[PDB]
Amino acid sequence: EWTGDNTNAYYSDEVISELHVGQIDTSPYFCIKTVKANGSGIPVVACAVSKQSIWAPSFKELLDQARYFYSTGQSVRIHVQKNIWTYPLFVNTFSANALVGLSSCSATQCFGPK
Amino acid sequence: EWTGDNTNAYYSDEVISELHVGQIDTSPYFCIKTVKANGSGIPVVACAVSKQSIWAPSFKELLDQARYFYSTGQSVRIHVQKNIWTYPLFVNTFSANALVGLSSCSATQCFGPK
Amino acid sequence: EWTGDNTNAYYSDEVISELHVGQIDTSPYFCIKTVKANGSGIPVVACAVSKQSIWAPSFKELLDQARYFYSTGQSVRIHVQKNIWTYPLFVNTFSANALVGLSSCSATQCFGPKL
Amino acid sequence: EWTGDNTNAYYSDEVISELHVGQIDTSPYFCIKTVKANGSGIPVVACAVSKQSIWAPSFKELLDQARYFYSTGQSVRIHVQKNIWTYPLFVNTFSANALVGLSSCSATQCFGPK
Amino acid sequence: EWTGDNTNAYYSDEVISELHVGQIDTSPYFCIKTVKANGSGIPVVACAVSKQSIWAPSFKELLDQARYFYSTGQSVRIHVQKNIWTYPLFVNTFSANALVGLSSCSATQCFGPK
Ligand SMILES: CC(=O)N[C@@H]1[C@@H](O)[C@H](O[C@@H]2O[C@H](CO)[C@H](O)[C@H](O[C@]3(C(=O)O)C[C@H](O)[C@@H](NC(C)=O)[C@H]([C@H](O)[C@H](O)CO)O3)[C@H]2O)[C@@H](CO)O[C@H]1O
Ligand SMILES: CC(=O)N[C@@H]1[C@@H](O)[C@H](O[C@@H]2O[C@H](CO)[C@H](O)[C@H](O[C@]3(C(=O)O)C[C@H](O)[C@@H](NC(C)=O)[C@H]([C@H](O)[C@H](O)CO)O3)[C@H]2O)[C@@H](CO)O[C@H]1O
Ligand SMILES: CC(=O)N[C@@H]1[C@@H](O)[C@H](O[C@@H]2O[C@H](CO)[C@H](O)[C@H](O[C@]3(C(=O)O)C[C@H](O)[C@@H](NC(C)=O)[C@H]([C@H](O)[C@H](O)CO)O3)[C@H]2O)[C@@H](CO)O[C@H]1O
Repeated sequence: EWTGDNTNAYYSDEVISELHVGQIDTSPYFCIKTVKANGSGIPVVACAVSKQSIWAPSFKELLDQARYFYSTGQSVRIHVQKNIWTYPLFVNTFSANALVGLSSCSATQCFGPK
Repeated sequence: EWTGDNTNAYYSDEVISELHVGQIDTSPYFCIKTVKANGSGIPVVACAVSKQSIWAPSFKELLDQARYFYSTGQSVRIHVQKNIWTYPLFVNTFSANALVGLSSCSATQCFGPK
Repeated sequence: EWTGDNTNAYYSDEVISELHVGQIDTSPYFCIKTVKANGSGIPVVACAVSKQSIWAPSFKELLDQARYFYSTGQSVRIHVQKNIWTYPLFVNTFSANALVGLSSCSATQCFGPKL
Repeated sequence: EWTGDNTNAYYSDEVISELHVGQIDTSPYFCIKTVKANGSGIPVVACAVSKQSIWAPSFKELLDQARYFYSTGQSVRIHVQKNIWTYPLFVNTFSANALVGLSSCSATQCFGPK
Repeated sequence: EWTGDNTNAYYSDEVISELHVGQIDTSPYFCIKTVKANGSGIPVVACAVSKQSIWAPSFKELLDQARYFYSTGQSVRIHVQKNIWTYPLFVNTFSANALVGLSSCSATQCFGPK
């Protein structure tokens, strides 16, 4: 598996605008929300769950990087894999997207797979 | 179990006004005080105890995130489980609430379960 | 044991003015110096030593919190247990106080145990 | 082995301009892009992959340090070992370079091996 | 052994002016250069190596603390033990000093052993 696989999805020129942390089924987790820097479109919601999904190993790295980008407000590309989380109240609160990568963007390009 | 279970309680549009770290019965713990951003109402007090309860795996994640929202003074929703801690002077000094989650509320609604 | 046991000691409305990191007898340790915000009294010194004393599990947490409070310079309540470290040159330079807790304070009250 | 081995390569007076985090084959990884501080030259790209290559022990240290130098935009020397990652798509997106060290540079000199 | 031992050396009112991180013989390491805050004297260079010397257990604490004092530019007392590192090319790039302590200072008074 790889962040860059074309079976994942991504959204460029987004800014992390909200951040949540909690626990589910003994697993710490966090979710983020991103919105287009230019105000268009609809928000992206993704979560990482510390001991769930193939993406479990990068939980801490993605949490630290999400916090960094959240506090700077900079434009990023968010990479997710859709339809991973299944608990209905959780999905309805947040989404089913697993968070699989974050890429800083310049005004012209984003530094990550495309 | 989940931060968002309806057996837990939450308070929206709060700010983290105080933070304390200590140790009890060989376990690191922290507690936070929150108050409504607009000044109304009464404070909320909650603690996490590193080695205790089903919420123990989330101790570090919650301490890190509590420190961040405390340093910004931004609006948050705090999620708690009532009536778990037992040592009477600890309960009386702080509370029996376990901290089970923290959501940012930078928008109309808080980014978390309700 | 508990940070708030009345056999421990505490000092309210203190500013963490200095911070030191070193190693003693295989253990990383740190010490802080604190002074009353209002300028009165004498400094308090206290140290935490990794894997030594009953307070060892809280070492990393205390160091991170002490760093944060040092960087802001805000008024805090410092909680210690007296007469813990016995290395005589170490005590002479710093003290025998084990750091056991740190509480933020508003101008009117500190968020931590008293008595 | 050593960062400073002459079989490694290094580029002086660079700025870390972009940062990416993701996961590959169970390994969280990060990549950085750097450019000459004066605006000349061609970018350098390098990645560190957790639990992969002889450089795995230093993964967290290099991630923390690259985050710091990325946040200050200060001039640095980046040290790499070439032709380490073999996944062709990954190499094509990023580089085959393993990141092996980072040195601050003054106006006069870089504080590291040459 | 103690940071404050007779047989160690120290240099007061110094500013961390450079920082480097790398790896050697499977061990991550970092080095710092310091200069007198008032501009006098000759630089000091010291390194810490995670799996080596009797000071190995304090590697992470000293790295974190060096980073913090580096980022603020404030005046410190640096404590070293001479003649520790042995790989000649390493000593030639940096020095043989093992880093063994950091003490903050104020107006020509440092909080550490003298
Ligand atoms: C920017 C915007 O909201 N709307 C359109 C825009 O769709 C369109 O071109 C876009 O230009 C941006 C600049 O980086 C991107 O290149 C868009 O491609 C991607 C993206 O990177 O965001 C690629 C990606 O595969 C898509 N993801 C999915 C699941 O389909 C996303 C996604 O559709 C959007 O990001 C969601 O808003 O788009 C690229 O489409 C230009 C017309 O050229 O006009 C803007 O206003
Ligand atoms: C509710 C509304 O649409 N408009 C206002 C509103 O400003 C306010 O009501 C409170 O506003 C917030 C909106 O962010 C919440 O909806 C409050 O409900 C909760 C809360 O989220 O804080 C729900 C939660 O279940 C409750 N917890 C418990 C244990 O009961 C808390 C709690 O009761 C209070 O937070 C304690 O202060 O409230 C909602 O009450 C009021 C202000 O008077 O006026 C509406 O018109
Ligand atoms: C007025 C002006 O800017 N002239 C530059 C000229 O200075 C520059 O030469 C480079 O000068 C810097 C000074 O720090 C270095 O000494 C360069 O040497 C190295 C480097 O440290 O970057 C050595 C290194 O071994 C080389 N790496 C490899 C794999 O060979 C690199 C590498 O060639 C360059 O960094 C790539 O740009 O150079 C020294 O080359 C040159 C190039 O920057 O351009 C003039 O305009």
